[PDB]
Amino acid sequence: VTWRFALEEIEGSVQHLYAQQFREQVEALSGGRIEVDVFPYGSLAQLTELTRNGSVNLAFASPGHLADTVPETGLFNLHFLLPEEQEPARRLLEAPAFISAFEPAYHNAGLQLLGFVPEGWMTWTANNPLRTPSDFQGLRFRTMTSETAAEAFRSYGADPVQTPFAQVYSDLQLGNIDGQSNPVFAIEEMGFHEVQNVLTMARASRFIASVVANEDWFAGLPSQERKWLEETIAQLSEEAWTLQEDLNKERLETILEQGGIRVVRLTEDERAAFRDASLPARQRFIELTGEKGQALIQRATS
Ligand code: NA
Repeated sequence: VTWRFALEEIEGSVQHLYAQQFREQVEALSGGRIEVDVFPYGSLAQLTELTRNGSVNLAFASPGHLADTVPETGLFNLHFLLPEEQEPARRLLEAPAFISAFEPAYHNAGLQLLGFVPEGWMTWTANNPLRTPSDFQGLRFRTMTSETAAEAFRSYGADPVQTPFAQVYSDLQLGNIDGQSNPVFAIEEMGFHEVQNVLTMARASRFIASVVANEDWFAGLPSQERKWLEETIAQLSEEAWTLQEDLNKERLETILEQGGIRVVRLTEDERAAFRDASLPARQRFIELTGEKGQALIQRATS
């Protein structure tokens, strides 16, 4: 029996590593009664439709791919919101009360939410350091494709664009775009470090991907397999924090081998200044999600 697991990312990514672990674990628990076919990006239309349609059972879904159906995921693109420290942040994402707050929004899009997975700190690149909001003024800056994510950088005085990834390398190179944001492994993979001079680490937000399932397939499962599914996802939460820290560190060393790229970690004072200036994205987020958005912000604040 076969479970089909689609990824938004290619081989080598955090999603792929996670999925490999999910495969090995589920096959060993199930005694071969369940086999898992992993479909990385390229090997195949939209993953969220395939999951709703039942064409695949399981998929990763990031806030960008969900923003028009599940706007609450915008929470994950808000700067300085989720706890910085890894353990509180892990606790939150794992909290049944936090997951459950999202479940209805996902159901509303015909999806079963199973959990959240970290892909790493978002990292900024440009051809100058980004130490104060003032450094963003007038900059065309490429953001996640979420209204909330756009507003975050608009708050610093940037002009946010959502240029298609395949075009970003050459637009960066030509100066059509001044910088972008992504986790370090994605930057290395796309080669943006070749056409940028400064990597700024503000630790403002993390890449958080959703694991979702077909709504009826999930519900039409033996309480045993649903435990194999749910307990494994639960286990892999902790290992995911470790996989991404390591993959991102490796990719950062690879980036530095290229040369011509400077690394800047913002001081607490500099971060505090961006926090102050980030607040308006929270307002736009609330306008878009109402009372549910408010409570999510409340749960993640304390
Ligand atoms: Na450079």
